[PDB]
Amino acid sequence: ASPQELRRQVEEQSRLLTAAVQEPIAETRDVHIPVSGGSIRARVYFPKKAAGLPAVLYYHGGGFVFGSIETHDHICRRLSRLSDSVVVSVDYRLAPEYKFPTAVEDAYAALKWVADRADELGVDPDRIAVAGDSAGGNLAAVVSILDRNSGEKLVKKQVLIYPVVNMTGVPTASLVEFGVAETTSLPIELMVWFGRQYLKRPEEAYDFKASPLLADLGGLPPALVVTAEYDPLRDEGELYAYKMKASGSRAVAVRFAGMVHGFVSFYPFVDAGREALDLAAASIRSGLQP
Amino acid sequence: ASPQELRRQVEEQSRLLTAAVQEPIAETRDVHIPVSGGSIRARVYFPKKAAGLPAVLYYHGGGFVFGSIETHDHICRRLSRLSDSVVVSVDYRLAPEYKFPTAVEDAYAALKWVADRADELGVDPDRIAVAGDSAGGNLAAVVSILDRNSGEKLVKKQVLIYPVVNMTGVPTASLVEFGVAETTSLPIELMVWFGRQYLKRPEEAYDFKASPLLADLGGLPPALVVTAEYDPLRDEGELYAYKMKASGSRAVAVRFAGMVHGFVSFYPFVDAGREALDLAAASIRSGLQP
Amino acid sequence: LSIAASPQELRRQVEEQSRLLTAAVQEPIAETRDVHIPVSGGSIRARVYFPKKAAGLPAVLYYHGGGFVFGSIETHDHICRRLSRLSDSVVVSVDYRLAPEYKFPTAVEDAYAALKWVADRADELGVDPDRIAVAGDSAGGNLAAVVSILDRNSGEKLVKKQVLIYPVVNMTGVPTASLVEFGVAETTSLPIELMVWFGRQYLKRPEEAYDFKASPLLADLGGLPPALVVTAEYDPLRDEGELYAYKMKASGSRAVAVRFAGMVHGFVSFYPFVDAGREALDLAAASIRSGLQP
Amino acid sequence: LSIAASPQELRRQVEEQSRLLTAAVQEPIAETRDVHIPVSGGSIRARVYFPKKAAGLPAVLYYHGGGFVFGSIETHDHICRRLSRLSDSVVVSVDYRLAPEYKFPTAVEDAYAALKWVADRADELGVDPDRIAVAGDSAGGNLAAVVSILDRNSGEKLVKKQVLIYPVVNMTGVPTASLVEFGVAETTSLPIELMVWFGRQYLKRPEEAYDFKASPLLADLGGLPPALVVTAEYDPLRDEGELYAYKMKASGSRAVAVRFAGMVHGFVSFYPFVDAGREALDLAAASIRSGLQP
Repeated sequence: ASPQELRRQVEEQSRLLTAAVQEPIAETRDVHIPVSGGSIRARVYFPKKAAGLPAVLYYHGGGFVFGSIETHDHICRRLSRLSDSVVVSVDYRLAPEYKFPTAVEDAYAALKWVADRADELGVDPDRIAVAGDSAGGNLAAVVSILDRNSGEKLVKKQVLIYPVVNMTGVPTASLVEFGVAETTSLPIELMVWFGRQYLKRPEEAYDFKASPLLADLGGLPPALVVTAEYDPLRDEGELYAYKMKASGSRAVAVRFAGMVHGFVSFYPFVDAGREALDLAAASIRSGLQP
Repeated sequence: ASPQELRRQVEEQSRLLTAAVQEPIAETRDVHIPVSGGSIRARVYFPKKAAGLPAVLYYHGGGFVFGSIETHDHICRRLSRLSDSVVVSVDYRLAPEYKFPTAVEDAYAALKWVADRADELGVDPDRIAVAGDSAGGNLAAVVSILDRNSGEKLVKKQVLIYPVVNMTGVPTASLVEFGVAETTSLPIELMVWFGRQYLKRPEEAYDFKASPLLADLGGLPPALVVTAEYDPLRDEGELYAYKMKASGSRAVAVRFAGMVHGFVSFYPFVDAGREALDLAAASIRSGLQP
Repeated sequence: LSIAASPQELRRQVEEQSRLLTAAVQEPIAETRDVHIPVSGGSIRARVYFPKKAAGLPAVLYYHGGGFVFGSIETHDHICRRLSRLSDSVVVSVDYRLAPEYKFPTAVEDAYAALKWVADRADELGVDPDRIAVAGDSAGGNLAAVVSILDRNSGEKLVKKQVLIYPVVNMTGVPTASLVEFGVAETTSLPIELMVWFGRQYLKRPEEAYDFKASPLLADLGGLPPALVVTAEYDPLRDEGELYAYKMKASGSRAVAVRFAGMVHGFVSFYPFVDAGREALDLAAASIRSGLQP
Repeated sequence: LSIAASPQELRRQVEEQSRLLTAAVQEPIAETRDVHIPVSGGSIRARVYFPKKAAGLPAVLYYHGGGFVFGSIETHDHICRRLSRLSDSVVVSVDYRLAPEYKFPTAVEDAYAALKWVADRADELGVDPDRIAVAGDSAGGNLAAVVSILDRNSGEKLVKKQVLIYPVVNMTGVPTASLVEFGVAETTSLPIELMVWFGRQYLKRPEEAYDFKASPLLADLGGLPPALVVTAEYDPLRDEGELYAYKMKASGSRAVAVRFAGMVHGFVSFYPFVDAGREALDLAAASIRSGLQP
C-alpha cells in the first residue's frame, strides 16, 4: 500500500487506540509556523498559567512518513504536566511529499520560532529543550546539531526516545536481530521503506542531517536517550549516546527490558512506557532548572 | 582484612567522598526502633511539614556487612525531596556480628514500626514504599515478600536499585563476566566473602529470605528495578523483574548503560546516577498517589 | 510434544521423530557390533562403531541426549557413525537406563560403568586404553561431564578429553538469563516447561539437583580432562554451557567454548539438514582426533 | 605498537613479533615451493604447501591478515602448514602487495589474480581445479570474501568454499556495538585508533570505503560459495563478522558463523599457545576438507 493509505491507517489505529487516556491540562493553543514555502501547524500545551516557563519542542515519530500532532497528543499532554514545561508539538512535513532536508528544516524553524515568540507563549528563552521519538528523536538530534553549528545555544537539553540515528546501509546487530524476528514492531522491510520514501538519492543517508551519528558529536547539549531491549534501533540509539560522551558531550542511555520499539506511545497500556515518560519529564525538569 | 576494618574504611571512604552534595531538606529526626534483642537506629527525612505524606523505607547497601545511615544520607535526602515523601533510612544490623534472618528481621520490624507510628511521623498509612540498593534492594525485596505472606498490605511499591537476589552458588553469566573483569567495582572474591560473613551455613542461601528470586513471586507490590550494564548483579536483578511479571506481579526493569555497580551512590559525581535517582523518585511518587 | 502425555509415549513419539533424522543420511562405517554391558541390576546395550580395521585405535564413549528420559542408540546412530569415521576413533554409544523408570544416578552410574567396560575390554575392542575420550549432547553432555569428574576423583585418568554438545550442567531452579530468555520464547526447541518436567522425571528428591552428579557446574572443576564445549545461540542451556567452560578454565582445567550462531538446542541431531550441525560435528571429530594423539 | 611511528617500521616490529609465533611450532608438511605470481606491474610471492605427493589434490588460497599494511607469507607460515596437513589440501599463501605503498584494490586485485593463477597452474600444481577454496584472517578474510564476490560476478565458479577468520567486512565509519565496545576497551588487541589508521593507509579516497571490494558487507551476498565465518567474543570485528554470515544466508547463500568464547582478535595466529586457536584451526581444516569433497 501507498504511503497515503498507511498514513490514514496509523492515524485511525492510534486515535482509535487512545480514545482513553485522559491527560489533563491547563491550556492548549494551536499555532501556525512559517517555514520555507508556506506554514506548518504546531500545538502548544500549557501546564499552568504563568510566565517564563521552560519549553520543550516535541517532534513526533512515524518514519518521516506517518504521525501527526494528534497522534502524540497524549504523550505531549503528560510531558507538559509531569515536567511542568510548555510543549510545542510540531507537525513537520512528511514524506515522499516533502523529502529529506524538509522535515529537518521545519523542526529547526519550529525551534527558532519558539524562542523568538517566547514572550507571547509566556516561555523562558534560556530554558528550552528538544524531545522526539523514533524519527522524531532523529529530528530532535539533528536539530540539536543545527543549534550547535549555528552557535545560538537555544537547546539546553535533549530527550532522544528510540531515535533512529543511522539511515545508512551499514546495519547494526540489533538492527538485524529485531528487524527480522517473528515478533517485532519495526520490520526491517518497513525501515528500508521509510528510507526510500524519505531520501531522494540514498547517499543522502550519509549526510549528518539524515544520519546524526555519522556526525562529530562534540559540543552538544546534555542528552537523555531511551532504548528498548527488543528494538532494532537499540544499538544505534545507545551508540549515539556513547559517541556524544566520548566527544565530550554529556549523555545517559537507559534501556528498558522487555519493551519493543514505540512502547512509550502505548504508555496508558504498558507500565514501562509510564516509567519512561515519568523519566523523560524528570530529566527535562532538572535539565531546565535555572 | 577483617570485616571491622573494611567497614571503617568504606565509611571513611564514603563520607570523605560526600563532603559535598548539599542535599536540602525540610526536617530530619533520628529514631530508635525496637527489634528482637534491643533496638536499632533509623533516620527520618521530612520533605515538608505536613500531614498524611507518603513514606518510603530505605535500606542501605553494603553486602550485609558495610553501610550505615550516614553512608546513604545524601541518597535519602534527595529521594525525600524529589519524591516528596518521608524517607526512613534503617540502620539494620550487620554481618558477621548479626548473621542472616537478623538484617531481614529488622528491615521488616522497621517497616511495621513505620506504619504503626505513622500518626506520630505524620505519614499516610495506606501509602508506603520500600526501597534499597545492593544488599538493601534484597532486604527491600524480602521485606516485600514478608508483607505479602503476612497479608497486612503495608507495601504499595518497591524500588530495587541493583539488588542481589541470588545468594546461591549458581552463578549468572553477568555475574561471572563483571565479577572477574579487570575493572569491576564488585569483585567476585568479595561477593563470595559477603556470603560467608552473612550466612551461617550456606544452604541458608537457598532460603527465600536470603535469595528472594528462588521464591514464588506472584502477588507482590509493583516494582521498579534498576540495573547497571557492567554490574555482576545485572542478570539476576533483571531476572527478578521478569519472574515477578511472569507470576502476575507488575515490574519494570531499566538498565543504565556504561554504569557499574553502586553508581547511584556516586550520583553527585555521575550523571547516570542523577537520572536514576530522579527516576526512583518519580516512580515512588506515581506509585503512592492515592 | 505435550507432557500432558506419559513419558513412555512421549519417548515413542520422540523415537519416531529422531529416526526420520537418521534415515536421511547414509554414513559409511567399516563395522558395528551391538554389545551388552554389565551394570548394577543387569546390562545395558551399547553399539560399537569401528572406523577401520586396526589395533590400538582411539575410542570415544558417546552418551545420547533426551533429557534423561528420551533417546536411544538408534536415535543418535548417524552422529556416532560420522563421528567415528571423521576422527578415526572407535565410538561406543551407550544405551544408559532412562527415567522415570530408572531414576537419577542410575544413568550416571550406567555411564561411568560403560566407560570402565571400554577400558577393560580395549584389547577385545582393538582399542588403545590410554586414548579414550567421552562425549554427548544435552543430558548426554551432563553424563560426559559427570563421568569426567568421577574419572578424576578416582584418579584413574581414563578420560583424556571430553566433548560436551549443548550440555545441561545445572539442574537447580536457579535460572540463567539464557535459560529464561529461550525457555519462554515462542520459537524454542527447549521449552522451560519441558525442562522442568525432565527434572521431575529424573530426580527423586529435588535436592538431588544439588548433587554434583546431576549439576556438574557445582563441583570443583579443577584438574579435569581438556574440554570442548559446544553451545547454540538460542539454546536456553547456552549460558550454563559457557559458564561451565569458563569455570573449568578458571580452575586450572583446559576448556574451549564455541557458540554456533542462529542455532537452537539439538541442532547437531539435524546435521543432515542443517549445515551448522555438520560444521559442529566436524569440529567435534577434529577436536577428538587431536585430543587423542599419542 | 604506536602508529605515531611509520608503517614500514611498524611492519617490521609486527614481522618480528609474529615470527616468534611461527618459531614456537614445528608443523610437518611433505613439501614447499616458493613461487612468483604475475600481477599488474610485476609479481608477488606465494608459498605452495604440499600435504602429500599426489595428483588431483584440493587447494586453498590463503590470504594473511595485517590490516592491509602488515603480514607476510612468513608471518602465517605455521597456520598454512597445519591447515595444509589437516585438510589434505594444497595451500597457497599469497604475499599480496601492501599499503600504504600499494593502495586499495591493489591487494584485492593481487588476491583475485593469485586465485586465477592457481586454477590455471593446477596441473603443474598437482591440483584439481574443480576443488578450490579461499581463506584468510582479518584483512585476509576481507580479501577472501571479496575474491568470492569477484569469482561470482565473473561466473567462473572457481571458489567452492570460503573460510573467513575474524574478517573485516565493513570499512566505513558506521560502527557496530562490538566495533566500539572492544575497540575502546583497555584490553583490546584491535584498538579503534589502529583500525582507523589502517583505513587511512589502505584507502586513497575515504569513499572507496563504500566500494564492495573494500566493504563486502555492502554487496548483494546472494549466490556466493558456502561460507564458514569464525569470530572472537571480544573482537571489535565480531558483529560485522556475524552480520556478514547472516546477510549471506538471508540472500540464499550458505553460511555458518562460530563465535569463540574468551578470544580476542588474532587468536588463531597464537594457536601454539592458545588451545582455542588450535580448535579454531581444526574446525577450519575440517570445514575445508568437507567443503571440497568431490
